[PDB]
Amino acid sequence: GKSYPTVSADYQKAVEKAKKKLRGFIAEKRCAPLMLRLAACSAGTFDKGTKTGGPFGTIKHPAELAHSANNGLDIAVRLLEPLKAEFPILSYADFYQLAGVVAVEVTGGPEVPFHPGREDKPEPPPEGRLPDATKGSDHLRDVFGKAMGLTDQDIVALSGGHTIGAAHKERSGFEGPWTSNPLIFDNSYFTELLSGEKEGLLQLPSDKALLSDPVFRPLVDKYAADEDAFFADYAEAHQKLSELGFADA
Amino acid sequence: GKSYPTVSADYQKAVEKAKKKLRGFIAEKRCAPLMLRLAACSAGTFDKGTKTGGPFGTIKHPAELAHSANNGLDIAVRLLEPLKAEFPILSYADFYQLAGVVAVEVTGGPEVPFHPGREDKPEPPPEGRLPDATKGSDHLRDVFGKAMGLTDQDIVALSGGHTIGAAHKERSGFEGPWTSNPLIFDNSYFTELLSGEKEGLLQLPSDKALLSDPVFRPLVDKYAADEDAFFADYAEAHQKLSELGFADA
Ligand code: HEM
Ligand code: HEM
Ligand SMILES: [K+]
Ligand SMILES: [K+]
Repeated sequence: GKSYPTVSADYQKAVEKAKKKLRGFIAEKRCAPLMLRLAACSAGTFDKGTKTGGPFGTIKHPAELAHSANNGLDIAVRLLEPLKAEFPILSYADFYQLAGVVAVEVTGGPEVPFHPGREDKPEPPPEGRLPDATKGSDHLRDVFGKAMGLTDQDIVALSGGHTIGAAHKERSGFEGPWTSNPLIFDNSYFTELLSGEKEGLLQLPSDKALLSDPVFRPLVDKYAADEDAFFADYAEAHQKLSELGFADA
Repeated sequence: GKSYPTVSADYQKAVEKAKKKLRGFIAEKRCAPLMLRLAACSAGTFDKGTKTGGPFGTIKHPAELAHSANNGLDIAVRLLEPLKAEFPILSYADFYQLAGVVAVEVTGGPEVPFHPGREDKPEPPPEGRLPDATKGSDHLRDVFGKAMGLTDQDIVALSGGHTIGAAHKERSGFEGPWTSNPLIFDNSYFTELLSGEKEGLLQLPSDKALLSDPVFRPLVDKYAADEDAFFADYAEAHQKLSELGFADA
């Protein structure tokens, strides 16, 4: 259902150059998980009914950075600003989604397709649309399904984004990595979720919700057994998330 | 641009009976200004672009009552609940707008036309759509015009709703009546606004903004000189406000 806009050759050349610069920067700075979180938090505010929010550059605004679910994302924005300044032709919206795609690639994940053309919008969405880590399956469906318009498959695959990174007690309050290799994009999130709590590792109530739901659980099992299947479904879901409200809602 | 819904004869009979009961109750309780504020605060959250918010009964929800601009409105809702219970067939949305229309009538104001059929909606709008008393004309146009879809004339006439009632230092922080006769609906709001600050009386910065704007000021002058003209424009504006998002946005 997507009809992608035309951008100039110069715009396309900037996308390609920025992609390379983002690879080197993100790898050197060890900030792939923070950048994936920035991209997801940016996109996840989309509401299909009103066609408001979504990946349109608003996360750089102090008002959106101040949302409790976005604690620490001011660091991500600050980290990217010098590189963004080398690409004035690119929208912030495109730049942040490109950073998210690169974060997945540089950690060894799938190559998520990227299409340019998002425009920077003036007004941030209201606070409270991002998912609550303390809630369960009904809540996940309210946020990813009723608001964003994504599928149950997308919910499980995207939850696998937690295969990289960690929570911080000073940000959310939760603490620690989901996996033993938090800079490696693999299916270990699902294998750890299945094996139960392990010292040093994290499971949010929202992660655990996937285990007890009749639709989510078979997907968790599938992804734990088959990393290729996880990668395929992940790439599909990340692309959709990154394009919410864009080139047709 | 309105196409009003059909309601049953029993619904119409309840509207008429509730109107009478609201007259007696509001007059006896001396709460007309509080009820006019309840109706206006309910309706003023409408956003024409997204077709969200508006006079759809959500003001009774704890979450909307908790909005800072709605301080004290929990009292208004509590006051009306026993009477509302005598009319189970009526929507809360209709009931609160009817209370606002009656508040104006019983204090001697114009007879604002009323059409039933608003449905009670499940979700309150986000906080922050109601006007800020410390701001000026640009802000008033953003809220009443860009969001609600009302005219400059409507802004000045509706500001005259302050001809009844008072601010409270424990609610907004502002304090006192706009007029010497705060239970009498007349054009004195405009005459006091023009005459400058008077001890015992209140002018918000948002009221004062009407004085210096090239479009608003001639209307203030007109209403101060001609109460009949004020009543006509007020009735038109109140009707529009009470029907935002209803029977065609
Ligand atoms: C499914 C609902 C989700 C919930 C409830 C949730 C919640 C959280 C929480 C509480 C944190 C910890 C923040 C901190 O304390 O630093 C976090 C981190 C993170 N999230 Fe999610 N999230 C969800 C979905 C997603 C999605 C869809 C993605 C991307 C596909 C994602 C990517 C990440 C990453 C990469 C981190 C680590 C950040 C870092 O290492 O600094 N999350 N998430
Ligand atoms: C134009 C932008 C407006 C602003 C900035 C504004 C602001 C305020 C504030 C700060 C208060 C004091 C609340 C308190 O401390 O108790 C108040 C009270 C009140 N407002 Fe407005 N208001 C506006 C428009 C309206 C409109 C359109 C109406 C109805 C037509 C209205 C009707 C009232 C009434 C009747 C009161 C008195 C409530 C009482 O006596 O308890 N206002 N308003
Ligand atoms: K991992
Ligand atoms: K008066």
